[PDB]
Amino acid sequence: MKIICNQKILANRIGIAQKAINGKTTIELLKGILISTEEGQLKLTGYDAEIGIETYVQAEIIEKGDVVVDARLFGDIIRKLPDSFVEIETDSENNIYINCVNSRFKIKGYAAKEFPKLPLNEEDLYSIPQEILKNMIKQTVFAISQDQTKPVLMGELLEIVDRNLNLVAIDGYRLAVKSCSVDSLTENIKVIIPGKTLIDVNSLLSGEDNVKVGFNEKNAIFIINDTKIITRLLEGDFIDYKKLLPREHNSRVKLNTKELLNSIERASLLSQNNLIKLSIRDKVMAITSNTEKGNVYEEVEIDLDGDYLDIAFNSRYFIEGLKNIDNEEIFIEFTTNVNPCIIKPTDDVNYIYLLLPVRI
Amino acid sequence: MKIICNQKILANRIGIAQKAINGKTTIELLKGILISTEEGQLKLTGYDAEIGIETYVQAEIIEKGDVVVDARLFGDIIRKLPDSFVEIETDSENNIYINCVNSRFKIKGYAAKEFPKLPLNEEDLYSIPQEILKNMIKQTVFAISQDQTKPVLMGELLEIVDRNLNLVAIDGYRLAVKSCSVDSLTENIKVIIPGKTLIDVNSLLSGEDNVKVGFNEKNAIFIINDTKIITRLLEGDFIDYKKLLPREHNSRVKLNTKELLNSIERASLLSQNNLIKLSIRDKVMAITSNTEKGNVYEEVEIDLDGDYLDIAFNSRYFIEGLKNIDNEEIFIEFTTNVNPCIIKPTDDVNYIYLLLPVRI
Repeated sequence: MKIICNQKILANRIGIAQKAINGKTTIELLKGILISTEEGQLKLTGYDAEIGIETYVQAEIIEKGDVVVDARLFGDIIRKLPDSFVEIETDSENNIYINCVNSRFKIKGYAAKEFPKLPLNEEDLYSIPQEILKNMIKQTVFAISQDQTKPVLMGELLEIVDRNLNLVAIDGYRLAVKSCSVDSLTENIKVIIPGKTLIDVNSLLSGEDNVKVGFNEKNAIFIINDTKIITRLLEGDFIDYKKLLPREHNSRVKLNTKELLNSIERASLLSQNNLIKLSIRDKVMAITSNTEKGNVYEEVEIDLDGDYLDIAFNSRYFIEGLKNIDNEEIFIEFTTNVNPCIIKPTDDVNYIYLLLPVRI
Repeated sequence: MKIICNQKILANRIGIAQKAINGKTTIELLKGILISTEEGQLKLTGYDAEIGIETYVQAEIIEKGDVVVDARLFGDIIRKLPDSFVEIETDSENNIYINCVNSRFKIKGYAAKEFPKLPLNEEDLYSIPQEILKNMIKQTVFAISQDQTKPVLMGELLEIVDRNLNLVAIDGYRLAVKSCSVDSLTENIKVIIPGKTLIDVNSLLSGEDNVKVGFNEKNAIFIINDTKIITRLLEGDFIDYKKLLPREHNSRVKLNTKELLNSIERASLLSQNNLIKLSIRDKVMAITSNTEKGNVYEEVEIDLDGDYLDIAFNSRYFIEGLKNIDNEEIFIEFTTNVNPCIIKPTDDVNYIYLLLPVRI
């Protein structure tokens, strides 16, 4: 193998392939990135049982071939080289020579022979705006279970129903749902993707252009410019989340998102399970906590329709919600002090954050 | 106690007092900051056996008094309050009430009675430019011992001899010395200050104005605007470091500081005890490493006077040195492959970084 590429591009694409490398893998080779020549183009593959990534690096191909390199060492070298041309060559022992301005490295390489093939379509690929998918993941993924006895709830439900795309995260205490109507999504689909993997996907989305998405029985595939991400789907049944959305509310407040966040943050300084209390009255909502460490009384201006209410919540769950809402104002809907609240941005019909109270 | 001050100022000064709080202290009270009223001014004290800090917060004093508050809780509250007026009050149980816009906290306080008094002078105080002391600490402190069997070498030697101030760090492998002639320093002094503490001091120096410095048998004192830092001195004899400076050199190179740093950094990617080799020839210095992980050959342009040389060094010690030299170019002086090198910036007669080679 013998190729020449730009340093900045190679470093950038190594970072992308690295996302699929599992440092705790049991298969030695899978700590490596597969480099392989194609046509005016190098391909980099990172592979794990849960996630495969292929990415392209424009290159002059002097001599075709492939080799596997330790993904961490490869990245550490390329990252420190100056912004110039990088020459990469292999010998018949699979040594890798990397040359760039006044640097010459020779490191160990490994035969490509046993490197997994990546599982597909392009006709069965659908176009979604990056910004949308980005925001969908961002506004939900923090809400997945961390309970490893519930692997399914460590996934998010991605569902297309009648040209609506929905991404759903639930953990037994809160539920986050973000929707968009996308026209290209003419087929109904329901799958569960590990949230960990959706975080990786989100990191590769820029916010311009589209990501092309496809699904089979075993995998979801995301195409972002020249990058292909393949994510193993979770098998099983998702919680029937639609049944948890209240049909009615007895109270509805409107308030400034950041104002509430700041107040909960302050109130939570004392309660650090993390309890805070909301006292909904006309014109003001009080946020309080009382520990033996002290008490906090915070006030936030509200507009109220409906009943006065006192209700307790986990501050972390509340904070994690409000942190991820850039909207200036939110509505929050309530019924009784044992039922969830529902947060809805005033200027976004497409997002729900539902949260169970603490019965105390 | 009852006072009103600005939030941003109080937060800033809490950060300063916090530097003296030892979270692993065995004395419960010393996790607290002493708040105490003076005159148009609150004082905040943080205290540890090794270091005491007093700092001033402009304030309206409605009612005089003092109280001790948990330093971490106090900081966490003040930091999250809006940029407005903060009212702080105590009751006879030493509860602390903190009020600010729409926030009301009540937290535990503690009686000032048993809070240590801080050990002094002002006539015996000397003026040094902040920038100078800052650079002195920055360019040496990284070189102290980390060997806790050698507490003295975990200190730096501060010495005034004939209006020259010197700060010296040594660990048995390298020696860093930074000097300045300061005229106000009319008296000869030799003391050892823990480097950990000098790091704290450096963090409080801005780079404008002077820091006023004073010494007795037990303490050094630093006055930075309205902040007083008292640092317990280390007892014992410092290494006689002047005897380690070679009287002669057989080789002298001139080179670009960052160029060398980048090359050592690259070379060290393979050797990660951390060995690299320097091959001094005319016009070029080669930097190499060879492990079973691979080899690196780096080239750096030099001007050489004197002998050709091959010599091995610990890359970390070399890197730590070069990282802390902003000067565009350095000289490095050498004798044999078993003797130290000496790094001297081309445009700074006042700094030495000396480093022993590895005998291999």
